[PDB]
Amino acid sequence: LKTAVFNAARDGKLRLLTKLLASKSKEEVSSLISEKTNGATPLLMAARYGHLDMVEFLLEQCSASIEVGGSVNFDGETIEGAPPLWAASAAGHLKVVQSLLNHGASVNNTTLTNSTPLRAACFDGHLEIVKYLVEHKADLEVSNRHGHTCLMISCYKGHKEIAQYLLEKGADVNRKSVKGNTALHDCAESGSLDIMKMLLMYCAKMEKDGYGMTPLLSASVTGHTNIVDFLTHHAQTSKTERINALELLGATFVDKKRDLLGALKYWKKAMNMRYSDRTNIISKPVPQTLIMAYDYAKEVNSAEELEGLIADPDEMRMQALLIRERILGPSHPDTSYYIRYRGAVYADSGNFKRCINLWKYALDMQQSNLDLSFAELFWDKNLR
Repeated sequence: LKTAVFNAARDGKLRLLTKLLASKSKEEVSSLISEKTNGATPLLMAARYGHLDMVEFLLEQCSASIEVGGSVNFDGETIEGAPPLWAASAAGHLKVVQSLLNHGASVNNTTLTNSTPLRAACFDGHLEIVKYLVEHKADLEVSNRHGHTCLMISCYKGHKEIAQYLLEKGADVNRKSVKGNTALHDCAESGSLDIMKMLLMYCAKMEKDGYGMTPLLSASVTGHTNIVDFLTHHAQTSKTERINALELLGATFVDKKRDLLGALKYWKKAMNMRYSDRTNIISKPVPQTLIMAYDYAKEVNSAEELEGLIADPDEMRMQALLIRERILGPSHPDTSYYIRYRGAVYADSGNFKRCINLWKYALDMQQSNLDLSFAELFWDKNLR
């Protein structure tokens, strides 16, 4: 019967439920209401699926599970510890949110990952819920267990109106997550140029994160040329930051975009800057040794060495690997990742020796730089 009660509440079948409940006691209803059916409770399941009248009914009986967190499903994932207010917020149910709050639900109660209802509404961009939680004293600066903020997830998701509202309400634009991520990096990674300019209206400062990435280098890693174009013309980036960002973006064009002509265009820009001031030429750093996995290649160091690259796609592919290891280094996950992808392409074309040398090298890199495997192929930020 406790299972019939939950399934009735979960699906908003309020007629059925009131029959099963009218024949019973008042003290025994509060018990069947608070039953952990499949990790959830009736109120939580009803709030998660928007059945406004059901939850208004469940609370008229026993308003005593209103803060109990449980299990809800979103996008085929399972969220642990989510109170009802959080689930109504995550799923966009404005009036269930308004109701739960009128019944005294705690606007700050979180999931097990310390996600607030406000963060949940920011994730899928429910602007009107965001405004209501904030007008009802949501704390803008409570972040999840990784230190990722409502502002950061708004920037990462591309929600311009939400990010703007949060900033008008005094959200701190310069917060840093545990890994050193600022909202400016979320903008760089999502290609959200409008939001990035909005953050710079508040003097958001460009910083390195834990990978040593500025937001400019984040946009080069992820391939968003609108951010790279904007930030390489911004006075807060130095000449050499710009050169490296353009060379890295070229490498991204080779390995991620499979666009060799795009790659060459950014490598020429960068090579121009390297030689623009003849009194202070900025030539390529020199690595410790040549590398067998990279076919012993060497980065081009002159405009002339560049023009004789397009007809040699295989030279460009080694240029990209060298560029990425120089600028990102062995600890960034993309370095070993694109070494393995490069080996995979050589394998598919029958060059198994080249493949194996690349894969041996990427494995050595991972193991000698310790605190996306082949099996798994066969991240934090997307947490609600």
